[PDB]
Amino acid sequence: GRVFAPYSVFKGKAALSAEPRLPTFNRLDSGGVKLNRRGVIMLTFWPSVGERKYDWEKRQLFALSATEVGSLISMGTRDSSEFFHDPSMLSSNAGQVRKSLSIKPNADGSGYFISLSVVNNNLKTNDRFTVPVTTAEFAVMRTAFSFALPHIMGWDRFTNR
Amino acid sequence: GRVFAPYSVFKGKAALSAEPRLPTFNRLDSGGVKLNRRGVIMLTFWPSVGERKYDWEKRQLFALSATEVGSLISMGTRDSSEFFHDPSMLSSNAGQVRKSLSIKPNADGSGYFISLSVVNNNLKTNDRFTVPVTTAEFAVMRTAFSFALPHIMGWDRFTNR
Amino acid sequence: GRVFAPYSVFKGKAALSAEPRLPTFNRLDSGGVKLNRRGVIMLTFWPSVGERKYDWEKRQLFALSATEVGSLISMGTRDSSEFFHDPSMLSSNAGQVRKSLSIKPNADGSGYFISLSVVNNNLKTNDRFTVPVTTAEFAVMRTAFSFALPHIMGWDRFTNR
Amino acid sequence: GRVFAPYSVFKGKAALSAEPRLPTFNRLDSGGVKLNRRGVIMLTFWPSVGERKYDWEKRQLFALSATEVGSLISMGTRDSSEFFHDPSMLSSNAGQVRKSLSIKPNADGSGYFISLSVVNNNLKTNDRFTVPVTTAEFAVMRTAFSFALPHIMGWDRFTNR
Amino acid sequence: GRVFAPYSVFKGKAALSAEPRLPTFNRLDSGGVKLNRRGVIMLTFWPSVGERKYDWEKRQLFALSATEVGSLISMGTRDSSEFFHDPSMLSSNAGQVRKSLSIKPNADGSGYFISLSVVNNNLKTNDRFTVPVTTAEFAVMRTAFSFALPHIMGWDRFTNR
Amino acid sequence: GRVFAPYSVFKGKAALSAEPRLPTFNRLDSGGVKLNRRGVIMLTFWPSVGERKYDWEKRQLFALSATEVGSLISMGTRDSSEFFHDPSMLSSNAGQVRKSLSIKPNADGSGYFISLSVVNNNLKTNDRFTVPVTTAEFAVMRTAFSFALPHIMGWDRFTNR
Amino acid sequence: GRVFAPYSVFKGKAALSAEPRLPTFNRLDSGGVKLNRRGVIMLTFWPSVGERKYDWEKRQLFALSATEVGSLISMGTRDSSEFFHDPSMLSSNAGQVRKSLSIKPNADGSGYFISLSVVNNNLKTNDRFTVPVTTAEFAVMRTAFSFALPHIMGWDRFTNR
DNA sequence: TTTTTTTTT
DNA sequence: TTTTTTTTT
DNA sequence: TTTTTTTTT
DNA sequence: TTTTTTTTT
DNA sequence: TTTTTTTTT
DNA sequence: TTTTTTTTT
DNA sequence: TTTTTTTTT
DNA sequence: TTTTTTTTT
DNA sequence: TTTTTTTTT
Repeated sequence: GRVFAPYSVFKGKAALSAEPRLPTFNRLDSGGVKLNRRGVIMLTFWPSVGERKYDWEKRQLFALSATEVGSLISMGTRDSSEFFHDPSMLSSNAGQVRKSLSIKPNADGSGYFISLSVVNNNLKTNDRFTVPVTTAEFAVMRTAFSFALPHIMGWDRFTNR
Repeated sequence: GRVFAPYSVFKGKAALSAEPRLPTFNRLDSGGVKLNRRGVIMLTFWPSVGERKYDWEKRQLFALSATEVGSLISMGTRDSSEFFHDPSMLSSNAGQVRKSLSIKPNADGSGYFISLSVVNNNLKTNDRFTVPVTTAEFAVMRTAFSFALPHIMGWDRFTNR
Repeated sequence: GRVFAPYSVFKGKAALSAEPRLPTFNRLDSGGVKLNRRGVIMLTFWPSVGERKYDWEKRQLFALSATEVGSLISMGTRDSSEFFHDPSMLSSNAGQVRKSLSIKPNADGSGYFISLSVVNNNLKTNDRFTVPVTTAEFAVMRTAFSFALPHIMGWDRFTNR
Repeated sequence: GRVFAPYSVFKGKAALSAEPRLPTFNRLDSGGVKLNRRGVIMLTFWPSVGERKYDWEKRQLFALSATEVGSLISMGTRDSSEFFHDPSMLSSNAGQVRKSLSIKPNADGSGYFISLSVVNNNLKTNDRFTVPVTTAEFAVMRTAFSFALPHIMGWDRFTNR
Repeated sequence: GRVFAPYSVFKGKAALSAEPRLPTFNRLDSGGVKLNRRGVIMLTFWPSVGERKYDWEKRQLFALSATEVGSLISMGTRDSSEFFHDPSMLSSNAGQVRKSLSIKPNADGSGYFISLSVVNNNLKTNDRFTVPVTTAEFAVMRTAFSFALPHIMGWDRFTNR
Repeated sequence: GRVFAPYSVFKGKAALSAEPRLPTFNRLDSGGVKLNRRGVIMLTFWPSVGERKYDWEKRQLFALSATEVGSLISMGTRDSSEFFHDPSMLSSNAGQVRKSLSIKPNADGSGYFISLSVVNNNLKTNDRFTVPVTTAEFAVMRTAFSFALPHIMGWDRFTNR
Repeated sequence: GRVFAPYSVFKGKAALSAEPRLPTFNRLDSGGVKLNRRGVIMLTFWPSVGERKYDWEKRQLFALSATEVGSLISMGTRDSSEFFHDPSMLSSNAGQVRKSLSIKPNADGSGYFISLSVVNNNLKTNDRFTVPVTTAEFAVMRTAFSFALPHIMGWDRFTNR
């Protein structure tokens, strides 16, 4: 059964949520099990409409791979990273939509800015949601993501009894 | 005529406002003018009741003297100060109410916490309002307070024509 | 009466101008005066068409709040800031136009780049004007903005006689 | 006769190519020769469609001037530069298309990211090709560009016999 | 009309007061105005007789020139200055009275000592009043003196409307 | 009416004086006011003829723009600047007279040398007046110039009531 | 045949151009070739008359020897050089005209100022053209001059086939 | 007497 | 509502 | 003999 | 127009 | 007993 | 809705 | 396809 | 044209 | 009571 227990941060202009998507497995004829579709850590961004209210209709998604998760948890206070995703990569609609996720430290050292940029060349849209994340909040993510990393890789299937 | 143009900061648990109170002068018989009651920079604190709404009924006040203003504008990024006021000093009700205003830097260096503590021994109350103030916001105060300092001292009366 | 005395910087690809917009006050029935609409420091950008000539028709505006002004005047040589504005915030047309103003130091240390980016999702436009600002020019702004800060806050109404 | 000997770098999401465009000269009536159209170092970017295959149809160009070449070859390991070009500068169609070329070091120090951004306000397109360039690859460019610089300036015409 | 709004510091053995003396102007026949007698910042010292009471009869004065004011406001935490005045300079009674004003930091760094020495060779007197001035108090002076400097120079007459 | 309240420094070989020239405004038909001719800070130099007497007949002038003023007030102890002016710039007599104003620190750190050089190719003259300026004196200028900067820009017209 | 492919920099008050002058050779009777008149790198300066227009009539020239070229290309970011030339050296008109070429870094480190001073004691003229040169522009010169150095020395005649 | 010029209301 | 008080004109 | 391959003219 | 000059083949 | 609240499935 | 793909059992 | 333009021979 | 909003007199 | 003085309009 589905599970919905997102870690969410709500700020001035936008909201950020993160939750794991487990890998899917295929039961081999040989009897064993073979990992099929890889797990990710899914990030959802959406804007604040009005006052302390948020427009879930206008959300944008970004799926962190295991490797991108490893990059986030291994970041220093002063480090920054940027990932670039094509939702329709290798499909017919490649090149049309372009997503970039950036994690930059703020000048104070009091945390990071996490922003998703989405440029759609089909719909002629250019969205950008930015969310400030404290040292404490990013500590929660690093710890939660670290906990989740072995699961999205499916290594939690390697358990004694 | 009265003027109400406060600089205010609204945060999670409380609001902070600041505005100058000009000095009062007494017109000498000799003809000149003599400064009477000294100006201050008045600070008002009040708590947030409910969500992004604030209880003006529960406000507490603290009046910065010229000297206390000079201490605020001359503070370094890393410095902190604390002032201790008795509203009814030298009156019959002295010792009953005790106010302390503290300005402490936050660990990040991203600003300060400005808190007013009010201990009333008559009403058996103990209030405390704390407000986080960014580097930018405190820059506004230092600049606005510096502008205001000569006025609360009444030195703006020393003007050529 | 209206006053037009902008401080302007004209460079290769664009022009930058800055001038204060005073606060508006409402005359209370009580007799006093209450600050209504807040002052800003208005920034105007516009591109250079042809040679040393500029297209005023294509100007874009950005209004610095008191707090954003405090952030500009308190910047170090090596510091950078970025502000993000929605012209139609909280109105029906929110989310449609998105403005970002960035102040970044140049590598030499000889000043800053001040750029306004405007992304309009209604008109499908994406404008960007950048202006190089020397140490001397930014010194003029910091001094002029500092002078103006108490006025846009309306604290120049707190004057003895 | 035309010569096609580009130095090219092929990476995950895009390809980068560079080659010199010689200056054109006009034979004076006086007898001598006068440099007419200036040489450049032409950069071509294009995206990877499918797997290790690239869509030459979707290429974007950027022409480095002598001065921009001088800026590239004089860059330190830790330095970064950004150039901003209007293809139709001073023509009727100015302002419509806007190209920015950035060279930023990567965090490791193992090279640079070289990206071309193209914003077209006529066709409502927003393209961005980024290519990672190792220390060795950028060494090739600096050396090749340095070799080429005197030629695109036409100084290779000043030769004894 | 005369204005009396001194900034005063009261300490153990003596009191210190400071206030601006505006410049006097002469109305030219040509129509304009010509600055006549220069402004100063007047310092008054007087001793404490008895307990927390001060002998205004025994006061001594020292008039800071614009230049001496500039020296005070530009002092570092660790700096010290000394000024030497002859009240009857260039008059018949020159050499008779000799005043020296010293500003020395205290060992702690918690401020300065400001002392006036007056040696009168006519009356055979040798007075010395010293006043401890905190960092906050000297911050008030620097800010108040800086505000006043343009006025004692008469530059506040150069105003648009 | 005209105002003459210069800040002047008199030294061994020459005298230096500085005073603001306000901007001139044009009353729009629209009703408002438009800044016309820009303000400056005017510097006058003249030589000492005889002993402690100065030849006002031989004075030379130099007009600091707002930007040049910003450069002076933002100078470090160790910094130096040089400005180059053509009095008859863009007029028929351009190129004939050439003025250079230099501010260099002296070796001791006890101030600056401020010199005006005037080379006139019409009259075949080459004048040079140098004036030593202490830390205190230059503090007066920085403070006075900073006070004056908003006025020569005409920003003192942006005042609430 | 003559070749005209100068590298030129156009700035506010003056223009700077540089191009190589090859050495002249004398064909020995012995059969070989003997270098006669030495090559230089010729610098031309000329002033800007009007707006972004330059007075080629008023140009002044300065010829860099091989050794002076070696000094320019071996300069550090922080270094400065000055060369002093007599156009009519050893001729009858020696001493009459005096040219000095200076290369000084600007305070920011963003490049250099390159100025030619020409003092003519026959015509009683004193010219001075200064041109700001960025790091990139001076990189072009160093690279172009380095390329040209062997040619002005005539070492490009030592070639295998 | 003064380095100018670029965009409005 | 506000920490006061000390010295004149 | 040589590490190849990816995009044109 | 250009700082020259010093030693050969 | 516990600081809440903001967006779905 | 989600950047894919490469090697088995 | 390419950011231009300013001064000669 | 301009990022708003929160508390009085 | 106050350190002055030097150059105009």
